[PDB]
Amino acid sequence: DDDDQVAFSFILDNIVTQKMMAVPDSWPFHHPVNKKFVPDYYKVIVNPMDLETIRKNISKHKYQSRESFLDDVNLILANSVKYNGPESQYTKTAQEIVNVCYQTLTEYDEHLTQLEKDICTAKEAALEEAELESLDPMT
Ligand SMILES: CN(C)C(=O)c1cccc(-c2cn(C)c(=O)c3[nH]ccc23)c1
Ligand SMILES: [Ca+2]
Repeated sequence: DDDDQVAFSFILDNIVTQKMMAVPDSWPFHHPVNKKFVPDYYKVIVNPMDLETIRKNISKHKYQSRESFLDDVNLILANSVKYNGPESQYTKTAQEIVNVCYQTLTEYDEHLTQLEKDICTAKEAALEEAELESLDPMT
């Protein structure tokens, strides 16, 4: 909710919508799998992920780092490797989603490096204030 977290999330959301979702034939990854359409999916995938869920997470500011966002991006790929196989066209398409994620992030490397540091400085200051305000039981 701070300016820096809002700017960080703004970059992640644009990478998802403008770049990752534009990969050709990426539609299997745009939304959660519906068991009515893929009956055995959740018998095999125990940690499902998709781009819409990532966008809901970005909206809630779940990610304060590239690494945490990229953990969920990578889950999409890993799940396709498990469910479809490493050589499936599903998995080739997932791989391209991940590649264009990494490539687009690199175009923002300096600014995202700074934003991650500034988010973490502000979180730490706010944590230390909240700890001190509780510890004195006066107010
Ligand atoms: C809401 N929609 C569009 C679906 O539930 C839907 C429909 C048709 C296919 C898929 C599908 C998705 N993903 C991620 C796969 O790895 C996969 N492997 C075989 C089919 C699929 C999902
Ligand atoms: Ca107090």
